[PDB]
Amino acid sequence: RDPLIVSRVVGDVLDPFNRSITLKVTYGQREVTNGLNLRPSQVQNKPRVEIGGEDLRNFYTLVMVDPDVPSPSNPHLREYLHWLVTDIPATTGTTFGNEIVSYENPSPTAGIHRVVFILFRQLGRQTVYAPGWRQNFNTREFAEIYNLGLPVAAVFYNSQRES
Repeated sequence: RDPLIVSRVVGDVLDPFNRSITLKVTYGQREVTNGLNLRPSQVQNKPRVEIGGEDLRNFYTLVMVDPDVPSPSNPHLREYLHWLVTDIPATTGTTFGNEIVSYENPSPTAGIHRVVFILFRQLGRQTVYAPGWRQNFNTREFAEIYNLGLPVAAVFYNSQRES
């Protein structure tokens, strides 16, 4: 009974997992904490992302998705892939990885959307293909294809139209 379960991030997006390494997502001066309400105008640019780790030789992949597109009550486009960064060296951040899908600012036009950052540990440096489009991305299926196992970290905020 914790925030990723209550919000159904673990459920809709992710399988059960044990958080193990640091994931810090910051937009300007605001740290993303689970369930924080952020305005579309605050998330216009990509946030700063720090990741943790133990073994320096490990690489990580970060996924940012929106499971509630176009709206939570009928999410037929889910998930919408907002950002994909691979080969992030242990204990660095997205600035140090390969950005294969650039950050697209989330701008919901119906209901409350969950915006989710998920971090996986790779088995090594690997080549990941980009999806041909951003909608109907599947994080679970993605993880299975690229041997990413279970997430090592995840965090999410809530976004909704200001108007």
